Formats: sequence, C-alpha cells, structure tokens
Amino acid sequence: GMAPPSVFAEVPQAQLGVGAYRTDDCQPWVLPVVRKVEQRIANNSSLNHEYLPILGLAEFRTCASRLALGDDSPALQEKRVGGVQSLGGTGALRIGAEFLARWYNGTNNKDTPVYVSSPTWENHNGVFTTAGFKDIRSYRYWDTEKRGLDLQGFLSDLENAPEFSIFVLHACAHNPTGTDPTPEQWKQIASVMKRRFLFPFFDSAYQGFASGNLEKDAWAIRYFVSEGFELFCAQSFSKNFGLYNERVGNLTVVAKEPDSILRVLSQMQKIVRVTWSNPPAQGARIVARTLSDPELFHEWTGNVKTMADRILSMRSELRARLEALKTPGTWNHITDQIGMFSFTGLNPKQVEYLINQKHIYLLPSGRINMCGLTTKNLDYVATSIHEAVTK
Amino acid sequence: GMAPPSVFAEVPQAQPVLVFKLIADFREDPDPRKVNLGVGAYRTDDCQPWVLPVVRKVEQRIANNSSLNHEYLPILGLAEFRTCASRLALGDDSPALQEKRVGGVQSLGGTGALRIGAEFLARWYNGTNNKDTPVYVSSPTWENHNGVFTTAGFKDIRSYRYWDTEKRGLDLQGFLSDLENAPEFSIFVLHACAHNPTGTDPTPEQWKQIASVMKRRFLFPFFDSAYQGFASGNLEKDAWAIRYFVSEGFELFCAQSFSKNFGLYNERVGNLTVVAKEPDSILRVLSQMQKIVRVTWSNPPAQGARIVARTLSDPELFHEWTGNVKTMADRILSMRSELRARLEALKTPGTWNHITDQIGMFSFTGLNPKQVEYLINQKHIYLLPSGRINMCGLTTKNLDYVATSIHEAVTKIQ
Repeated sequence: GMAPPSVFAEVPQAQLGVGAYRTDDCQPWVLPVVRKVEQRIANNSSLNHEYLPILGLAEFRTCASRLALGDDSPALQEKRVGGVQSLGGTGALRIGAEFLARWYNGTNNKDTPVYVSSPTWENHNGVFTTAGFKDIRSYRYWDTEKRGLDLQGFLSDLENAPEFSIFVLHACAHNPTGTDPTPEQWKQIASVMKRRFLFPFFDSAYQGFASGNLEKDAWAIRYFVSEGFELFCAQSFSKNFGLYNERVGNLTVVAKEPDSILRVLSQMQKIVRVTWSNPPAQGARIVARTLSDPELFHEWTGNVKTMADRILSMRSELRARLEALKTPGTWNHITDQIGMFSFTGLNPKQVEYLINQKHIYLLPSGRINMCGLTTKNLDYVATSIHEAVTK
Repeated sequence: GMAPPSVFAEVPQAQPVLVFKLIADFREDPDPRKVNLGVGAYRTDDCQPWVLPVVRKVEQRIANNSSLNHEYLPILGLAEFRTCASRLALGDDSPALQEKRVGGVQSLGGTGALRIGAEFLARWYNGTNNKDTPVYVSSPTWENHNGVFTTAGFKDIRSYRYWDTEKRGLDLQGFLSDLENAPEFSIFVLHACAHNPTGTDPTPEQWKQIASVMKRRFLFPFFDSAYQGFASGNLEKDAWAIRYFVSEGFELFCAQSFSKNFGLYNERVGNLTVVAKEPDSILRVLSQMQKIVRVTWSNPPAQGARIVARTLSDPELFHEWTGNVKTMADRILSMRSELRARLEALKTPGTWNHITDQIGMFSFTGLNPKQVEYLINQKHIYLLPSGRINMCGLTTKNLDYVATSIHEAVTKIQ
C-alpha cells in the first residue's frame, strides 16, 4: 500500500586505550581540591543561575589566560590579551578556527593552509575542516625509526609552508606521541615561523599535567609571546583539573596592540552566540575559585604533581622492566616521552600479539595510555611486550 | 624602524545589540521610579532572580553523593537525561516512543539544539549538502533563529506572516498563505507555545489548519520549545501542538530548552528530540549527529543535565517541580491580568485584551516607537522599540506607575 517515504530514508550510517587519568587502583580520580570547592559552591546560597556573559565568566577568563602566560607576562601588562571561555579545549579550537576562516588573511579566506602534526589528535582535522578550511596539511613530526621527533623534517615543512599558513602546535605533552621539542628546538621552530609569518595556533590541553610543573609546561607559549608573536592558545581544563564532563576551556588571544583585542572579541561574541549562546557556569566557577585563592591553588598544584609523578613512575618502571628483560630495541623514548600518552614503537602486527595473544588492548598506532598501567600489571604487560617484540 | 602590522589590523568592531545598551542605561538611571521591562529572564515580585527550590534541593543532593565522577559523558549526552527530556515533550503514552522511533541529543541549551539540528539538515536533508532549501521563520521571531540557520549554511531565509499590528494578533490568513506558497520540503521553525517575542500563539483549531497545509506540501516542522510548563503552568497543554503533529504522522525535530522552566539559564541544558517514521532511521540519524557534536563541543556538560534527569525521574521531586513551575506561570498570569485591568480602568484608548490573550513572559503591547521613546525618556520605563515587554518586570508595587505611564503615552502621543 502507498505511503510517504521518510525524509531520513537515505541518511547513511556514520562509520591501555583509556583516554583519561586513572589511579593505581584503576579508578577515575576527582581531585581533592575540586571536591572541596564543589562543596563550597553547593552551600553558597547567594549564587544564582542567570546567564553568563556571552564571552564567559570574567574571573575565569582572566585566571585562565594568566595561567598560560604567567603573572609577569608583558602582554598582560600591556593589555593585549583576551580570553573566550569555551566548551572544553574542543570548543576553544572550534571558535578560533571559525574566527580565522572569517577574518584572517583576507575576509572569508578558506584557502589558507592549516598544518597539523603527523600524527596528531584526530579531532584537529575535523574541527578545522568543519570551520570551512579546504587545505589541511600535515607537518613531519614523529620519526618512526628513531622513535623521536623528526626535527629536520618539521623545519623543512615549515620552510616550504606558504606565508601566513596556520600551524596547530601542541604546547607540551604531544598527543598522541608524548614527544615534545626541547626549548632549543622550539627556538629553531619559532625562528622559521617568525620569518615566514606563520601563525601559531597552540593547543594546550596538558599544562602542568605533563611534567608536574605548570610553569615549565607553559614555557613554549611564553617564549613565542616574548618573541612578539600574535597567537591563539586553546586551553583545556579537562585533564589538569579532571573536569572532563563540565567542558571547561579557554581561548587565549594575544595581539600586537590592545585595540585589536576589543575588535577580535566583538567578532568572537557573534560566533559564540550562534553556537552555544553563552557558556555553562559550574566548571568555570570551580576553576576560577581554585586559581584565585592562594591556598586552593597550592593544593591544586600538589594534586597535579601527584598525577604527573604517578605517570613518571609507570614510565621509569616500564622502560626498566623492558630494558632489564633484555627486550630488543632502545626504550629511552618511553622515559623521554612526556605526558599520559606514549607511542610504543610497536608495529600493527606486534599489537596483534598484544590484543589477540595476551589481551593487551591498545590502538593500531601503538599508542598506550600510561595511566592504564598499575603496580599490579606493570610486570605482566612488560613481558607481554617483551613477548611481542620477539615473536 | 617599522613594526609590521597586526594580522588583526583590519578586523572590524562588531555593532552592538540594542538590548545591552538598554540594560546599561537602565542601571545608569538614578530615578527611583525606573522600571526594567527589557529583562530576558524570570524575576520575582521583588525583582530578583529565582533559583527553583527543587533545583537547590537537587544540587545539594548532587554535592553530597561521592559516587559521582567527572569522566566524559557519551557524545550524545547523559542517557537518562535524553530519555526523560524526550518523554516530557512527547508524553509517556506517545505512539512514537512506544514504536521506538524517537531519538534525543543532549545540547547546549535550546540554542545548541537548534544549531545541531540546522547542521544536520544542511548536510543530509532534501538531498546532500543542500543549502538551498528555504527555511521559514515567524515575523517577528527570536533574534537568534536567523543567525543559527545562516551559520549552518542556509542561504535562503524567509519569513511567514505572524504578528498583525492592526489586529494586535495572529495573522492566520497570511500565515496560511505563506504556507500554501512554500516550496515542498521547506523547513518551518515553529514556536511550540509562548511565542517569543509576541506571546501570541495559534489556538488548537488554528494549529490544525497549519498542520494540514504542512502535511500536504511536505513542509518540515522544526519546533522550538523553550517554555514548556512555564507557559501555562500545565506541561501537557503546553506540549499540545508538538504531540498533535506526532499523532498526525509527521516526522519532526524539537529543540528543547530547560533554561526557563528549570531556571538553569547558565548551565546550558538543551535536548534535540527527533521523531522519524521508522525506528531504523533513528540509529543512522544519531550516528550523523555524533559527528557534528564531536567537532563542535565534543561532548556535553553534566551538571545541569544531572539535575533535570534526577528531577524528572523521581516522583516526589517531579511533583515539587511542577509546583515551582506553576508558581512562575501564575505570577505571570497575574501581572497580565492586573495590567489589563488597570489600563481599562484608566479608559485607555484601544483594545487591551491581547494583554491577557497572550501567553508567557513576553508581550507585544502594540505601543509604537514614539510611545516607546516617551516611556524611556520621560518615564524611566525601559522596553524595546518593538513594544516588547517582559511581564516579569512588573510587580505589585510598580503596576500603578506602569499602567498610568502607558496610558499617558497612548493618549498624548498619537
């Protein structure tokens, strides 16, 4: 019998692996300072739920930017810094990408190349593609054979990039390889970028998380600022505050003069208004309170160090069991790598042994999260790995 | 010597939105009689923001559960929230829920639900990447409808007749004519109830006429539902038009906001409800929704959704919330009734029953822009040049002043 066809009839179906921090117990961890501030918030009868400003909670935006840039930053003294509270680091990247696609290098120029690292966090392509960018390029970064950063490959890709190209840079704790340039390598990178007018779009999702120290982990950003770059920095508080599901992020903008900031933020407002309208309050409030209070801030830093040290511990104990197991290959990359994630150096095959032969679950890329290791399994994975590297 | 120019040197300063200018001025006003009818959120009789008692109760509960963690929610949101929200709009006994052809996507308020649904439509509706499909919005409408559909890529945004300045009412004939003349598969953004900004809604009988032309011409209903319960005090009646379309066999989208009816403005709690002809299409549609969310906000925040989900799934808290909701609706009905009564006592020229025929916190008063200027400049009564007022700016204490002032504006300025 007759009947109308659905307007969705032809919609097609879209087509150690843990991605967050876990204790040695293998549980999620609400940071102690976060639990403390949540209690304070719940018992402050004087807070309401009225809409935040479109650009977000003022105190959060100021605090977030100062964290990346440092209290003593020249750009903050000179008032040429702005911040846009966003929906996690993803939202910050998306808002920045939408801005650049409309107002950077010409008006509505979707032709500017965008360079991402090879490999990189996968949603990078997705966000910039969705903002309209036609030409997404990757730069050389991971040296599979030396199992480390291909500096010559990266610098060459920088040299051959058209002027005004946008580079997405990981501030620290590169995702997914765990391999970061040293400060001296950063200086060489900055060098080419300044010469060819390349725009730095920093992605900062692990500040503090990666080395245990917030100051250290923000150095590259601050270095670019001190060298007089204009730049965007997408900040996530998902990991270093453990507030994954409250979607707390900040887009920091650094300009050459204070006037530009006002105009840039005015256009930002328009883009936010038609995306989420204004941002949610709960996570931002927790971050702002923590960062504004010297004693909470001090506690927080201790909590972040705790996470960072546990990862360093699985890192030094893993390379060591591996080494001491006289397992074939160099493994100083496992300790030289920084952050939650490590590119093991295994091949897809080896990984097959891992998931199929001894039930170790990790990506085809060879990526593991160090937070899935415990004192209770460290031993076991170490031989399954010495295992695979061998059969 | 020379320092090369900012890459931002040519970015223009955007132009501001009037309402912000209006709020500013209001605060910069020293006259103790000043009145803000331009506010955009609920206010009590002593002009304060109101946190719902059930929300404060649930927040405490949440603070005191140690079992809760902050791990990422699924991309499409908290499952219990998505179900409860969709059931609230459609009703527990909805044929669509029983037949499993309903889907829910947690969103960043009603704005985010509209944005995600617009993005979907611009990629997969009426062909592939078809951005030419006309999108129709009411005349006038909530200022952000245009921007959201424009940014999703739609190029042909049109208006349907709606508000009739002469009748101070619904132009049903013009609406019906614009429906009749719309190209097949055009998308219509419809206000479920409490039309923003006019407060004028079709009656049930009128909705039936609207639905019959959309059915015939395969016009797509994209409902915007920001005031369920808040509107009438009655959750069922306020969902009537949505449910009627479902019962008539329509496929549709429904952008739900919990900002107003839960007073959770700043926790950005929204839901996109999807109703399809077949169960299997919901799976495919949500798979595409996931990809769109992924590159926008990645996954949604937890706090507001946890609050709504707990309230709606617990009989004692649900009953309490319906009482809080009724309180808000009742204050608004009372200001409407009190204002019209005063205008009529003063023998104010013209008809004023639109004041009580309208629904929700917003009202198109019919005042002209010259009468609006008078109220701001001479009376310290702040409202938009359209004549839009928020009924919540009215209180038992300023009512006489406002009625009297409008009466002055109407009689001395023609």
